Amino acid sequence: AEFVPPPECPVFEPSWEEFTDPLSFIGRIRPLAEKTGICKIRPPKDWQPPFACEVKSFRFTPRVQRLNELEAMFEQAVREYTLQSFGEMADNFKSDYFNMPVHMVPTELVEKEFWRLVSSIEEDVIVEYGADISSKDFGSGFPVKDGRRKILPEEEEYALSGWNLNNMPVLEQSVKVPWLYVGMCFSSFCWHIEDHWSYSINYLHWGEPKTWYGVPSHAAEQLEEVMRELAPELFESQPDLLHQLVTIMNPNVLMEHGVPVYRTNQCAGEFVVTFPRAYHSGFNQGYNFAEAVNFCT
Ligand SMILES: Nc1cccc([C@@H](OCCN2CCCCC2)c2cc3nccc(C(=O)O)c3s2)c1
Ligand SMILES: [Mn+2]
Repeated sequence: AEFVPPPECPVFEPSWEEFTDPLSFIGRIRPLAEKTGICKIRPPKDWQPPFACEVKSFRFTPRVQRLNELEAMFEQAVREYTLQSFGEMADNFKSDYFNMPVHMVPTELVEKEFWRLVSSIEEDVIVEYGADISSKDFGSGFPVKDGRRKILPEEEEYALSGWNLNNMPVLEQSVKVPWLYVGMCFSSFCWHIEDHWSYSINYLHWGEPKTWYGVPSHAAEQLEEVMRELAPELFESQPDLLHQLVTIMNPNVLMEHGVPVYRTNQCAGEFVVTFPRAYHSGFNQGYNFAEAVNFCT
């Protein structure tokens, strides 16, 4: 039985007036978006930040991901890439896998095949993900008035924009920098919520889409119950922070157990916001570059 795509999460296309600052905007859309857990925000057409990473020196060692590791119950993350060599590897993998040019593969087919492979015992597909790359190391994808890189006049607006993830409020009231993600086809992240039940905001700088699944916070405990019922007994009793490292689950399984799930394809230039305690997971459609930070209101 092929994967059944969840219903689409809300997409907002704010006018220039509505696009003034993310905190007020998110506060206004909250009555709807908090009921879907995730939402997508498309900035105004002419809002186009230039990519500000130091591409020359950008070197990283991605983590190895075996899609079917859970159903199955010795390759190591030793390959260093540049942005360019990782992209060459990623495009070659996808075009060879589907036997067509990377841009011609329908998003629905990568989605269907991802979930098939995750549960397949007969085919072992292994991919790589440049995840947990700190923006402190090679710079943010957004221009920043840091002095490490030069900002042109046309760039300054973006260095100062409230939608530059480096300008999000990250301190919590009591008595953090953006992270970068270099994706390839089928690279993925399991179901999780954020430390402190924080919001997260996610920007796809460039590349092929990032496919998301989200669960509203009112269903958080229902998801956690389904996860405990169906998780391997050896992982059933693990603390949430550790269990979240292996909480891979087909969205249709959650949907069959009454958990509301919403999906979206995040395209280049679009934001995805996750709300407090909104479980989310996803996978990349192909070579892409994302930036994400947690924030509190
Ligand atoms: N199962 C899994 C596999 C690979 C990475 C991750 C996790 O990364 C952890 C790296 N680092 C650790 C410290 C906290 C911040 C992240 C992510 C959370 C997340 N949430 C939203 C979107 C994305 C995205 O990949 O686009 C990601 S990836 C989870
Ligand atoms: Mn997250």
